[PDB]
Amino acid sequence: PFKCSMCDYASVEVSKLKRHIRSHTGERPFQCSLCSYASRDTYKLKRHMRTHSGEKPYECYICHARFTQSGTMKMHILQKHTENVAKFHCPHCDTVIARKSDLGVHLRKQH
DNA sequence: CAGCAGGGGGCGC
DNA sequence: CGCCCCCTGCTGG
Ligand SMILES: [Zn+2]
Ligand SMILES: [Zn+2]
Ligand SMILES: [Zn+2]
Ligand SMILES: [Zn+2]
Repeated sequence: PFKCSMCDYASVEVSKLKRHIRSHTGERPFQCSLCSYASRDTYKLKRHMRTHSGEKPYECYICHARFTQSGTMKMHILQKHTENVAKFHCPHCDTVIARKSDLGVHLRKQH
């Protein structure tokens, strides 16, 4: 396949090789028409443009909610509409938390 | 919890 | 190749 002479990243595609170079060169973006924000991937600039519009194409099929991202919509389904969900214990504490996002910020200021 | 973006991979065109 | 989605930290109410 293809290789990266910087971080030893491999990918079978040429476009995904240039996408990895955006993370090393820094800026290869376009610009935003309303806040001058600049994102490398063309898709992320499209979801940034979704911030300034009431476009929420992701709907919760249960409570008919609306979200700007599928993953954000996915979390709402996971923590608010499912009961028997596997929570996570702390490797150095005796508390139990739901999300890894909470686990990441927990170890930041607790450990 | 939600909102947000950064780093990928899947998959059709 | 190009569009969308995935999981991932991160932040504030
Ligand atoms: Zn690299
Ligand atoms: Zn903007
Ligand atoms: Zn819901
Ligand atoms: Zn802990």
